[PDB]
Amino acid sequence: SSNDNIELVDFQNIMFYGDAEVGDNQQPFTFILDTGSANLWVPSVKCTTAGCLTKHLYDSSKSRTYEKDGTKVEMNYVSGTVSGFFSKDLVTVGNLSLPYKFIEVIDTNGFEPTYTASTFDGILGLGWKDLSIGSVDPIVVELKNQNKIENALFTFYLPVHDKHTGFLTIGGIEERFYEGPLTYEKLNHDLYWQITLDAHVGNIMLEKANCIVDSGTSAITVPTDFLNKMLQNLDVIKVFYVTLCNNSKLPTFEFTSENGKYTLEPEYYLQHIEDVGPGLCMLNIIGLDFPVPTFILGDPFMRKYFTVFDYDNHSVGIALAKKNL
Ligand SMILES: CC(C)C[C@H](NC(=O)[C@H](C)NC(=O)C[C@H](O)[C@H](COCc1ccc(Br)cc1)NC(=O)[C@@H](NC(=O)c1ccccn1)C(C)C)C(N)=O
Repeated sequence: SSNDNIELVDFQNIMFYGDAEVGDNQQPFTFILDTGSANLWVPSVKCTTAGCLTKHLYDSSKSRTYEKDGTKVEMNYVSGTVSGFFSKDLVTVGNLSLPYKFIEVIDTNGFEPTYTASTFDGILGLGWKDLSIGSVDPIVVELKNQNKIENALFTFYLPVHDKHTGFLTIGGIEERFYEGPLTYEKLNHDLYWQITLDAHVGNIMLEKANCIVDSGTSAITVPTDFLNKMLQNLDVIKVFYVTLCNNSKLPTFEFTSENGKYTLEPEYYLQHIEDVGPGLCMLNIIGLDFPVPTFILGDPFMRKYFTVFDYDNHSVGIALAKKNL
């Protein structure tokens, strides 16, 4: 390989994780790798909440490269919050490292119960600068500016449960991860990796929809009216929504563009829950409303489609992911 590759591990076809290190002594952490975010945080030894107790806890006194900051910070996500302070230290992703500004989280109460139930320690954001808190240049943009990579781009080939591992790749595109053509879609905003596409489910449409490609999200989210229209006379029961996995009325998402066509079928957006019951699926689709009608294409989408996030060309590339390497 001529690129930096970091292996991704699956967690029951819902979420995936990847490891990176912080500190010149390479203390290991498990991260959500999140193109929907623009900050890096790890839980600190100074964390006082209960969630932190089983986590890998970052200790700045072990790194000669640590550089104090201390500015207080709260990190807000759609479905939780963590707080702490800024610090700077060597951050290492695959085999590339750089001095980088990140957050030492000391309070995780705003992430519970998910945090304690899950195996990740922190989050490693991979969005654009203006999405970040504390005005911090993206890791991959810095690598480029520091001449540690030649191309400011990264790709996601997601893992599938009991089939194969995945790869986050920084610095170039590897044909081995995908099949059929690679189509590029220009960002509508240098913020999230968000592009404009026409959405169609049944006889429902949203032209010029804002679509966030978000690796740190374990569902597809749609605007709530759009969801309600999708649910009409569909044989699903509002408990989050449960359906028979073979429910023949379950529609296919279509997203079209100037020069690309992408689909998402029920087999990708159904979160099998066959331990609640035999032939039983969760709709892995959530209603969520932003100022402008938005779709978040999360893990279900990125599990089907290989993706490229190119900062130099301000665009996202999309292709069918190879079913097996
Ligand atoms: C709330 C906004 C007004 C604030 C906004 N902030 C952001 O836009 C931040 C930077 N990014 C995001 O919130 C999107 C991220 O991709 C985020 C990543 O978080 C994952 C996450 C969240 C909560 C727990 Br617990 C564990 C893991 N995904 C999510 O929060 C998704 N949740 C989930 O995927 C999820 C998965 C598992 C458990 C709980 N939630 C969500 C989109 C549906 C802003 N303007 O600064």
